[PDB]
Amino acid sequence: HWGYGKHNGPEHWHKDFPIAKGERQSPVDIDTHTAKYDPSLKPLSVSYDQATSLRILNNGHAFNVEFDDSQDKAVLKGGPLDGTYRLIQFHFHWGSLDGQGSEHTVDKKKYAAELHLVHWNTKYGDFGKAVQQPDGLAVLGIFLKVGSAKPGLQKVVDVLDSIKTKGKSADFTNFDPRGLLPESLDYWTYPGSLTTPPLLECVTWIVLKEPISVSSEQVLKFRKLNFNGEGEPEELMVDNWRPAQPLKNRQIKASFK
Ligand SMILES: NC(=O)[C@@H](CCC(=O)O)NC(=O)c1cccc(NCCOCCNC(=O)c2ccc(S(N)(=O)=O)cc2)c1C(=O)O
Ligand SMILES: [Zn+2]
Repeated sequence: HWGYGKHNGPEHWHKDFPIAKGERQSPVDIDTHTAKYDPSLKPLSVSYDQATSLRILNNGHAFNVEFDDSQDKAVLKGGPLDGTYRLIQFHFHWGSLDGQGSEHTVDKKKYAAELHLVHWNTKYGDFGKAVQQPDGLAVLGIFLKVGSAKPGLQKVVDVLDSIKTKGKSADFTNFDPRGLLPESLDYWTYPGSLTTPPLLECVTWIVLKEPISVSSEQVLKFRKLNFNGEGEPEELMVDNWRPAQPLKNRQIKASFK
């Protein structure tokens, strides 16, 4: 099945998911000079005060922290969004080295990792129906650079040795995703897709300009995870990022002058 290796990685995905060559694929390079400030964007609102994490899971491609999305608790609204989008999970993409790992790039610059907070449009009732819609999802993307430690990440790092291999999951309650956000909510936005199969074109991307800093030790712990399941040959979970895809007929808007 699909992955990030030579024989099943991004260059192969189109054979099983032809939308991989579609008109609104993600990620993209964000050319900051060609992005245009949009005064029509409303203030972005990230309201995570009532967020309720449930579990953390190694799915063979990344690890997901999943949330209870059965009520309006952790919502994203404003900015480019119409209505309310509810947080369902977050995960990261990262590299084998600090010089790569992000999916989006900024003037071709790659960050060491990228955090994706995944939300679904509440007008569609749940995530499964939302992924049948062109405005079903909103993903808030946050770049990670290696520097000072991010205290709010440490609870995630500390649990990773319990989910080393594909299929392992662990209870993960009371995690506050607000500890993963940078100071500024300045962002770029554009219409795109999931960055992993099935690559569905449902996403309003909101990519924050300001990276968060994590320590080398924190990202090294991400790199100890495994793509493989228990009892299979060990393949370190690294470089689980899709490269930038063609912008085609899209414009990137900036929330800031
Ligand atoms: N062999 C099959 O059956 C194919 C046929 C080919 C096709 O027609 O597609 N069909 C699917 O595979 C499929 C089709 C439609 C819906 C599906 N399930 C729900 C959508 O997938 C949810 C899992 N992913 C995420 O939630 C996610 C991914 C990336 C990001 S990110 N990095 O962008 O933030 C954020 C969230 C699936 C599926 O079973 O997967
Ligand atoms: Zn992602």
